[PDB]
Order: sequence, then C-alpha cells, then structure tokens
Amino acid sequence: MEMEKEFEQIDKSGSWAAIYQDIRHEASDFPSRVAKLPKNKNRNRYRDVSPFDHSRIKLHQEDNDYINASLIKMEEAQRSYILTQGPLPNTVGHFWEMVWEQKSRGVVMLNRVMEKGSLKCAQYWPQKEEKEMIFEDTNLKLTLISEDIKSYYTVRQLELENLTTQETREILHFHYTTWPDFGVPESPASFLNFLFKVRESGSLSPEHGPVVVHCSAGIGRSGTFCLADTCLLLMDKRKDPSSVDIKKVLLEMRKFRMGLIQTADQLRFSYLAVIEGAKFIMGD
Ligand SMILES: CNC(=S)NC1CCCCC1
Repeated sequence: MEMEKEFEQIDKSGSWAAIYQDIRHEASDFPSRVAKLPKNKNRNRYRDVSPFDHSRIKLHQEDNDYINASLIKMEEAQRSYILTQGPLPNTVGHFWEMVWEQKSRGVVMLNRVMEKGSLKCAQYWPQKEEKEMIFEDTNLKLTLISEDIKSYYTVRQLELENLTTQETREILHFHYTTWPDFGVPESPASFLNFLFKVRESGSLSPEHGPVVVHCSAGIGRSGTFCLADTCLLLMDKRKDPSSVDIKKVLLEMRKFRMGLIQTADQLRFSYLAVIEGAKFIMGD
C-alpha cells in the first residue's frame, strides 16, 4: 500500500502495536559473540543491546578492538551510517578514536546528558573554548571552536587532533536537544528541520566517512533518524515514490543492528516524518 493511506488505515483501526510486533517477529537474528565476552562488560551500556559481529565497527587496536557500534550500509539509497550507544565514562576515548579512524565529518546526538533524572551518556565534548579535553588512552585532543544554540538544536564546531601525527580535522556536532523525556514529539517539523541541517552540512555525503549517530542505546531515536533520511532519499531517486515501503526499509536496516525503532509510537512518528517530509521536498 501507499504510505499516507496505510497510515490513516492503521490509525482508524488502532493496530500500531500489531504492526510493530510483526516487525519484531520478522527481524534478523545474527550472533553478537564479541559484545558478550567478559572483558567487554564495561563497554556496553545495556546488556540487551549489542552490535552483530558481521557489521560491528572495529577499533584499530590490537589489544581490544571492541566498541558498541554498527555500520548500517544502505545499498540502493547509497548512504551509510554508524549507529552507536551514548559513550560511557570508560569509552569516551574509544568513541573519538572511531570518529577519527572512520573519517567521519559529523556526529549526531539525539539525547540530553541527563534525562528522567539519570545520566544517559557521558559529557564527552568540551563546554568552553579554553578548557580542551585530552583522551590519554587513545592519544587524541578535542577543542571547542564555536557553538550556535537554537531553539530546538545546537550546532558545534570541534577540532580533533591526533596527537601521534599532529594531524587535525574539523568535526561538526549536531545536537537535537528537545526530544521529550517520555513519548515522541507531537509534530515532526523540528526533527525534519534538524535532518535537513545535517544534510546541508555535507556530513551525510560520500566524500566523507559515515556520520556517527547516537542516543542512549543507539537504536530508538537513532533508528528514527536514519530510517527517515533513507526513505526520503529513495522517494527522490525512484520513478514511483509511492513504491517506498517503510516497513521493508526498516527490516533491511535491522539486518545491520538489532532493535531499531523501540516502540510503536516511534514507528508511527517515523511514518509521520516521512509523509510530511515528502511534501516539503517538492516539489514544494
Ligand atoms: C518499496 N520497497 C522498498 S523501499 N524496498 C526496499 C526498501 C529498503 C531497501 C531496498 C528497497
């Protein structure tokens, strides 16, 4: 079926939970043996969210190459994404090592450091220009260059230096700051505006390594971001945009990381975002 009318048909019939459970039943199951090794327990935020072995990002280190991060490679859309958990106190250095080694331009953050009165990820970037951060375990230096605070999101320019080679690179930090503590946003308008700002920066384009996207677990809000982006790109590429099947795209993405889209409300919100986003692209 088309999307917008499949949408109204699920609303009128109140069957979002049944649709979402079908997706969960059909989703791929692949091994994640490296994630479950005992030496990696303090590298995982949640015991039930792990990268598959076949698609995990490897750190360029011979001691321990493990990070909770997956490469989502979308062949028809010609986009790649790295989805990862929010960094932990003992993985902030690994996180920036990955950004460096994978040649990423942008980092997309969809959570606040504290939500619901608890810490959802480490304070992993500097908050003042004159107070830079040094990660001694991976030999990297990170400096805040500039910060632009808007009503729904903040964009930061950061300098990452490989202290071993003295090479430097500019990294863009795109921080969506207004996702509600419970539920999903009422309108997708500010999320779409944010997605378009990431796009306009070059961070999603083939001349750079894959964008790094995270929330707390790296599957829920993060899944919504890449699902909406890929679906809108396919609607632009194809002769028949109504042929884009969001459930099929989501199942393809779940071949590369488990659990993408965590609730039926997140599924409905993803439909809403793609539907509204397709009108703004045109032709309008
Ligand atoms: C309408 N069908 C679609 S969009 N099928 C898939 C979606 C994910 C990747 C390949 C095409």
